[PDB]
Amino acid sequence: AFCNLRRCELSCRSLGLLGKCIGEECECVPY
Repeated sequence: AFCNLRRCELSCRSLGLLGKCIGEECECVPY
């Protein structure tokens, strides 16, 4: 299902990192 990138940036911000939509599922990434 089409992934929200804007939400995943601010959700991964809690960990300290950026969220990417990979295969339309979110991943907080080390970059």
